[PDB]
Amino acid sequence: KLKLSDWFNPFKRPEVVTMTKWKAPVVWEGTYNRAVLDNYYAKQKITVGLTVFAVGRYIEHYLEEFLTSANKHFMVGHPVIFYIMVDDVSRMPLIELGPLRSFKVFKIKPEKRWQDISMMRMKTIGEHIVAHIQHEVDFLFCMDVDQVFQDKFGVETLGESVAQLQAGWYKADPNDFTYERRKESAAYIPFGEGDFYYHAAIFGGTPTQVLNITQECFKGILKDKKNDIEAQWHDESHLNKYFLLNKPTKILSPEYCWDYHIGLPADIKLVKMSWQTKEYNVVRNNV
Ligand SMILES: O=c1ccn([C@@H]2O[C@H](COP(=O)(O)OP(=O)(O)O)[C@@H](O)[C@H]2O)c(=O)[nH]1
Ligand SMILES: [Mn+2]
Repeated sequence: KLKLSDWFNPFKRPEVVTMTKWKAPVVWEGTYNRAVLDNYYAKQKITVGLTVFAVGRYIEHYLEEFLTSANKHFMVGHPVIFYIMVDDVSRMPLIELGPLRSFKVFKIKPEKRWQDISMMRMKTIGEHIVAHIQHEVDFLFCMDVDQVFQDKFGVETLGESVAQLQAGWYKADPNDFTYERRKESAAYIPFGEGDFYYHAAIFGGTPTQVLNITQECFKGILKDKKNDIEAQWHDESHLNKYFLLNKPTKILSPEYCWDYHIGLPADIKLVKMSWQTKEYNVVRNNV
């Protein structure tokens, strides 16, 4: 039985939020003892999964770099399985994987609107968790493909349910957050409520918890469709609603998904992952 004090030291980063009102640590560089955690999880022989979708030109623009960086930085020292979801397997970049890495690849149907491509991921992930992921890993992370690992993204990020603080709003007040504000939407979060603004580019936890996250989020996505409304930030709006109602047991600082367009302020000590520059004119086909 692992105890928070065994690996997490919030006093190492006193200038930032390291603990939520419901506890749950906010993992910042310097606060975690990866050595302790690696030993602990290794003795449990855990396996970590990672899902990533690449539909359309996202394949050529980002899949190879994402996979290459993940192979080098994601849960090094532990068995990892990459679940690649593409609409065209013939364009699948097959890179050489290193020790403790392996993958499988699935062909999925490409949604017409990029907004649905992004949102339908919630449905697909759920189907795969029930079909096989629940039997193959102990923890699973679901990520956007348009980003690249820059440094070790390890076991210090594992937990029941894990959320990512969005790089651009981590210092803002809830009323500034771009939550969906229309009551007609299932993702609606009224002003006066909210803890943080989570990035949908990264989320995870145990297969069971991620299954519930994706389910619920997808149900909200379907509900909105029946009410002829679409959340402002699509799956992200819904994810934030979910995490408001079901608090994550662990949150990652913006160091784990950083936007260099912001520059590199004092709080961001060591970047583990960074956003790829947006290229919508090429990778997206509809407004
Ligand atoms: O045409 C599309 C739209 C989205 N995606 C996937 O859905 C995620 C969400 O999209 P995007 O990264 O474009 O969202 P943004 O972070 O720029 O809001 C992407 O990382 C991809 O994994 C995709 O493969 N093809
Ligand atoms: Mn993205």
